[PDB]
Amino acid sequence: QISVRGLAGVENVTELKKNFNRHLHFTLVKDRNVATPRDYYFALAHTVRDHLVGRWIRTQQHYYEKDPKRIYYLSLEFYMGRTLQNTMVNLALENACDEATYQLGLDMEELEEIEEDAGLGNGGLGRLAACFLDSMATLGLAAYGYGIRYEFGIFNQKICGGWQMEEADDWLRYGNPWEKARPEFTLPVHFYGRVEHTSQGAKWVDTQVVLAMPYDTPVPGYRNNVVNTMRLWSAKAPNDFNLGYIQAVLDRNLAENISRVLYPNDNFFEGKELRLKQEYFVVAATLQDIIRRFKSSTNFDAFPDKVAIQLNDTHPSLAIPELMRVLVDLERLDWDKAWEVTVKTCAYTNHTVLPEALERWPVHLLETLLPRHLQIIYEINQRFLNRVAAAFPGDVDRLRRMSLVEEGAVKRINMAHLCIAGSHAVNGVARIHSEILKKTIFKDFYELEPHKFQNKTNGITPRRWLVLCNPGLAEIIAERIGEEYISDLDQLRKLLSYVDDEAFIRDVAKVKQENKLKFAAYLEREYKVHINPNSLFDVQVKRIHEYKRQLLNCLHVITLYNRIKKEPNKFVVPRTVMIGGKAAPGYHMAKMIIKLITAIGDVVNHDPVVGDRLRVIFLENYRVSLAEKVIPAADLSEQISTAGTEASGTGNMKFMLNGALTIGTMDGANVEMAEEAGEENFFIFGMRVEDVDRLDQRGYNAQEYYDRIPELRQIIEQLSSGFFSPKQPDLFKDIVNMLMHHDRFKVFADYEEYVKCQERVSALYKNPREWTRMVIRNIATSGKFSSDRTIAQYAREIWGVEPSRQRLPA
Amino acid sequence: QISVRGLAGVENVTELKKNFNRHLHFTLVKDRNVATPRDYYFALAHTVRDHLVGRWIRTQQHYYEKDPKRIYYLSLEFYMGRTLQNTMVNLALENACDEATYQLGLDMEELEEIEEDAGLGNGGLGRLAACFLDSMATLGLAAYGYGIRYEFGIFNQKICGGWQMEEADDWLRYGNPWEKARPEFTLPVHFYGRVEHTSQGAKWVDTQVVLAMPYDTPVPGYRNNVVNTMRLWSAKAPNDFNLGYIQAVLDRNLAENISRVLYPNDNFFEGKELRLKQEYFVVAATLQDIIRRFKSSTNFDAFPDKVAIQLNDTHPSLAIPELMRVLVDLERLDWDKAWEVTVKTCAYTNHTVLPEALERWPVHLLETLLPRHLQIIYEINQRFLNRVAAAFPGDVDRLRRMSLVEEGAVKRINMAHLCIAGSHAVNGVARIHSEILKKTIFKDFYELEPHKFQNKTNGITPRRWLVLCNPGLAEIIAERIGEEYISDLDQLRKLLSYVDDEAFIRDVAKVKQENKLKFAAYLEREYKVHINPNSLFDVQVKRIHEYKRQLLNCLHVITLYNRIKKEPNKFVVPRTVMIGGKAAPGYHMAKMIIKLITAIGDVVNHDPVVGDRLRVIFLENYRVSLAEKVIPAADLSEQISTAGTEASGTGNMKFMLNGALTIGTMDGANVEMAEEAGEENFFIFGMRVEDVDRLDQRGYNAQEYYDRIPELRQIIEQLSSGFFSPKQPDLFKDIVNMLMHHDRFKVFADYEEYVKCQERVSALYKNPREWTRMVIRNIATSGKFSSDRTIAQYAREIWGVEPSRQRLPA
Ligand SMILES: O=c1ccn([C@@H]2O[C@H](CO)[C@@H](O)[C@H](O)[C@H]2O)c(=O)[nH]1
Ligand SMILES: O=c1ccn([C@@H]2O[C@H](CO)[C@@H](O)[C@H](O)[C@H]2O)c(=O)[nH]1
Repeated sequence: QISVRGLAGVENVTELKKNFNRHLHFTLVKDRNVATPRDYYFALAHTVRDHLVGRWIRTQQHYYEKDPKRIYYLSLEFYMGRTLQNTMVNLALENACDEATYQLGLDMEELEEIEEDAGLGNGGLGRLAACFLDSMATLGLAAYGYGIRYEFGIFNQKICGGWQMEEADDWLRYGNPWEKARPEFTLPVHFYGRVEHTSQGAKWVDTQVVLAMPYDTPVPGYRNNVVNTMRLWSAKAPNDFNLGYIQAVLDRNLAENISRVLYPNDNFFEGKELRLKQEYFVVAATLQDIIRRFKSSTNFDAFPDKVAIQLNDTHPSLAIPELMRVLVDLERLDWDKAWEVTVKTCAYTNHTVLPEALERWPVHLLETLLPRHLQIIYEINQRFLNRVAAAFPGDVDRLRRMSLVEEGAVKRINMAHLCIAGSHAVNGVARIHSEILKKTIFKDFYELEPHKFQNKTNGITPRRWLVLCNPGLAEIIAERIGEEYISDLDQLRKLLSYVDDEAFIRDVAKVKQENKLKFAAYLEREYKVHINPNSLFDVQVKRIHEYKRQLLNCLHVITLYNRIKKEPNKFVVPRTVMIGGKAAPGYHMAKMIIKLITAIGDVVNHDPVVGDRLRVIFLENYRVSLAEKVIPAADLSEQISTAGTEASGTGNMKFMLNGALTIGTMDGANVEMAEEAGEENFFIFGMRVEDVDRLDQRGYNAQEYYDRIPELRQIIEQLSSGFFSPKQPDLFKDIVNMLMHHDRFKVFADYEEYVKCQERVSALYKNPREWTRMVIRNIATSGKFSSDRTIAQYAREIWGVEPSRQRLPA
Repeated sequence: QISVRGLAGVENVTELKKNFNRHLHFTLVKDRNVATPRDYYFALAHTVRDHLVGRWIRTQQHYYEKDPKRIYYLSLEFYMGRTLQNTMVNLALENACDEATYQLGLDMEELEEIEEDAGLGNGGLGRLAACFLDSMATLGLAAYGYGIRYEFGIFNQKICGGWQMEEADDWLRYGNPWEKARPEFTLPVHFYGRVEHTSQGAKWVDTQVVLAMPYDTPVPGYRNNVVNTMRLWSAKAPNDFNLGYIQAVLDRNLAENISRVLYPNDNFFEGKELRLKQEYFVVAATLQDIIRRFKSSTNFDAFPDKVAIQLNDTHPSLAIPELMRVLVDLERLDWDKAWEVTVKTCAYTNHTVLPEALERWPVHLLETLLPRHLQIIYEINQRFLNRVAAAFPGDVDRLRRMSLVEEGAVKRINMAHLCIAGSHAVNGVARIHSEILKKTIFKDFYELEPHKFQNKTNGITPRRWLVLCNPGLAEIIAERIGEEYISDLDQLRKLLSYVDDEAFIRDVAKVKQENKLKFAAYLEREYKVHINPNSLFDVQVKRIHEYKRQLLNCLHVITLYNRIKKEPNKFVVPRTVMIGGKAAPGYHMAKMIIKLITAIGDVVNHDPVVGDRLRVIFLENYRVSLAEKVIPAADLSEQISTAGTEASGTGNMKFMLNGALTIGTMDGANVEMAEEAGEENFFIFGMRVEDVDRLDQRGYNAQEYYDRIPELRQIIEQLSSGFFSPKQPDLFKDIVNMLMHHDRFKVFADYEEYVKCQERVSALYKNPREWTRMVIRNIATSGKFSSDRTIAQYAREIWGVEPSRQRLPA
């Protein structure tokens, strides 16, 4: 049908059809008379999988022969989504499979919808890891993703009575055709025990053993025949475990619970023992695997030349003392040499400056669970603080500020401080964020070792986030400038010479309209909700958090409703306001925000005076597969975090690439986005970081805004009196109290400028031609935000390896 | 190599080789340079599996078209062993695969040894179910095996310091290529709750739900292209289960524990709640599946014409009140009609008369777990006792004896009484056993309904138990009388005309010697134990139980040792005494018996005066795969249970078929075996059932034997004084005390006759030619003990269906 989806040539189509029928028969043990759509999905998945393995085996043998430096990306989250379409796109099989299935009498899009998301992440940090794996394979790097194979990923969100309900994400119920279990490469992981000092060093003894069994998933590069590996560990009890009899067997569950479920906290640290076990489990198993592979190439001087370990946040921070443990206790290297190797091997990426999100583990937990590691951490700290003391003599407060050990009621280890001390590179994820790190929370460390601190602005993969989710747009772009932009997104700049092209303007606006119609149809079919496809699609999708200010969006929605009710017969640009995202099960305020959004919808959507001019919909169960649907459909992207709180954002980049305009604060990557497109082509509003600082020094008084803004006062009075909850009048008292008395994120302070800016958006939407021209200027300048650019920078500036676009033999 | 293993013809060998390489590459994701023997096993297993599926799909579609009466064999145990060789034998693929692997540079026997046993059973009852499935498929019956897919089967037995140690049988660690998960056919099972009475009947409400997910395993018939199904249920928690958050997800384990582990009790009832849940789980899921399949052929009058349910012991006895529940509560049939259908559908097989083995469930357990079923059981009992009262007016003690409800400290339900009341047929498993049932424990029931009581003498499959485990013997037999005996074992009678054939005598003795050499080599390679292959191989392999009298065997061994030590320079027929079998983890006496056996070995095997004349070896980890090795190697089969205790035995039949002579009591199937071969050709000794009864009436006094038999006195004095345990002199005090004061099984009473009989065995072994001629007379008359005969009798006399040897189209 379309050119970007590859060739459907006779030979391939015939061969795909026969392999489909073979899998249906031999693999699924079904015939055409009893097969369901799910059986057909699996037959297709197995057929596409076959095409991977040949390339998978030869990529890994290529790395063995050439022995390049290996990159190990350690993460507790890999937010992968669906794999089928991504695999077809990267292998140039999409049109052939589309033809093959059509000839078998099947609709491939229907089959694609049967696949479960691999929801092994919470949001931005987890999705970044997935985009990174794609880019590393596309750039021909010898890279491995290492994590945990959670039996249950992020919970499925149901909305009941306007409230969030959680249910288990049993994503493995029907099997996972993409993974290959590798029980032969099972490795032991140790917990608890005690430290014994002998004549020849320390020994960690009397430990409890949990086995780590790896499952490998292929990661295909974009049309380069490279297939890398994501290896995820699963926890297994040893066979002599607790070995009355029946109980001992049932107790195996305790060990295997380590890999059972993903902790659903986003930007919030929960100091639970099971989480700590997960963190060590991934680290201990991964490092043994790394060292094994290194020895199979004695002398650890070459270790940093052959190995890079990237820590995704502090979650795998125990890699630092674990590497020290192995080098010192097991390989018998002296401390100083081991430390040199460790530092040159490890690099750390920070993803947030929110204090409640920083990992600070109680010493008493580490003492019991990992007694040798605590000893190593203390020694690291002592030696590090001796360096600080020598650099800044007599600065006693600096010593306490920089210590890895935090004193107080309970002593804690600051894992971020551990990561900086033990890494040769520390990076933030957007220019403003990296500057904030150097100026505020890691200022002391920057002053000691300025060379360590870098920026690596985040990106997204244009494969999943353009070609896959928006084939209509990818096609009209390819018609003008060719296909090379898919692996060289900077080429999109060539589209600036089409900004006054009447044909292109019409096509861009046409693709958006089609996307909006398709998404409007999805909402009817799957959720029985009705929307006007002619309205402005105003969307905010991301995890529910106070810093992200879904509440500010809510206030605007209510302002629009109140203005309509005041002047009903006055014309307003029709809007469909869509808000979606999950709240952590124990985050009360976030759960209340979801209830507020649905409650506003219940009033607004059923007011006869409003008509089809304003609709408020809560998008249930937001996840990767849903993002691929709503993002191509959006007109307006809401990126309205309080300045200085969103480290980067990546959802922002997805919207820009897909033809939505952005309303946003000068926060995270929004700054660089506006810089690339031009500020005239972005809807920037609100306080800058400097303005937030000024307000904090003076003291934030929300009552001031309430007193001086009558439209804001009305909303607060409506919320308090029970306008949006007539049966439970005080339902939202907690929300009002927070807004009025303890709002960390200064919702009221940005309200006026936000509403004003939204008026300017509505004004531009009234002029379809000029709206679209601004859109083209956004898409054309979105090149910098490809994760291929990001990964190229990591490769050159941190890992010390060169990317390659050269094909491997097929 | 040998004719019975099929054709290895060019076309097939080439096609097997290419499919092997395809699986190694695409299925296992390996190349020849990294592949291990295990990878090669799996590639072969997948290759052979492919040949099953075509026949599997067409068998099941054949049953749909023809709509025959279906046979449902319900069992908590299916002791399957290994599947690869059995599949090759039944599909006539053994020689072709042997050739194909040889040409790939692989040894197939080495590959076969990598497969884990499917150890989903304890012993005889579990193995019977497996032989039965094989015979039902071979006889073309529309039969289904239904059970539980235990994550852990019977424990692996390690011997440490002479003591049994248990370890988890993690049989699924590397995967199971034979099974196919069927998550689409998942069914709900209900537990707990309460009973609600409405205007329109009873309702079972507020229940906890556990999901039952089926896994299907193919069961191939012997060269008839029939492939039946064994469906095993796995427990799964529902997704809203307990749905703080993390705990709710981890608590899913509680529901899924239902299918976690096989209870390791053999001939002993343990009234544990988890066991009861397992029993209902299998029954509830199975019956829904049965009814679904029946409706997809409204009127339940035809139900017994289209369905037979065979209960393997009382373990699935809840099928009776569950069928009533479904028919009465859900289908709204009147009681009397539902009862007629239930009785005509169900049949019950009893496997033991030992009182401690009978299932008697506490009413309070059933009240809480299955409140509706208890109500139905009470109603069944009331109506049944009204029939008894009408047949035997005024016989009040009969009423209490026959009641399904047993009064006492705790009220219990007698599950055996439930089974008789609710079944149209009740059978024992050997002629003597079935007679004992009618004369003793079920006398009252036999008097009420004589027509219900039948005998079905047990059998073994000659596929696994001759062709597979003893190809050498199968070949020499085939040379003379052809191949038809494999599915018509009665043809072995034709071998009687070769009893004076000098060529045949030499060949029979040659096959045995080769088997003994091969097994002697296995013991060195895998356990580093040394044995004399020229000695008489005296073997007792079976679960360790007091009734089986491994202790009587021990006493003989010690008698032989004492006689040698008394007259060292006197000639004795050299023996290798081998004893193996597992003890239930909480069966103290059985564990002590294992320790005694190893302790005797420690003294006997290292006495320089004994030399190579006497060896005592404990066979570690006895299981199906080990049985296939030791049985073809045996000269003497020990079947020495106290008369009236071994319902049938099946190990006895395996030895007879494989060229061992039998020393045994007139118990179980030994009686029919001796009848078939002639008593002159069996070594029968000891009390008959009548003699045991006489001794019980008089009172068994063990001291009498101790006082009058000096050789027995010496042994007891040796045991007591610490001769066999010098460091722990009183180690065996419990054994001695039991033997002297509370021996339920009268070990001493059979000692004299046993030792005398053993002398006659040794005498015959001195004459190789006459030993072998007696062997030929045994093998030649073993025909009756094919499970094909047994299943034919079930089919004709209980299920009301005709067996068929006709091939299905390939
Ligand atoms: O716990 C956390 C901490 C940070 N981030 C996000 O990481 C993304 C990738 O770097 C950033 O784009 C985003 O600003 C940040 O909140 C998370 O998603 N979870
Ligand atoms: O709990 C039990 C009860 C009986 N049997 C055995 O069943 C076999 C098959 O019918 C018989 O051959 C054997 O005599 C009996 O002990 C068991 O193996 N377990």
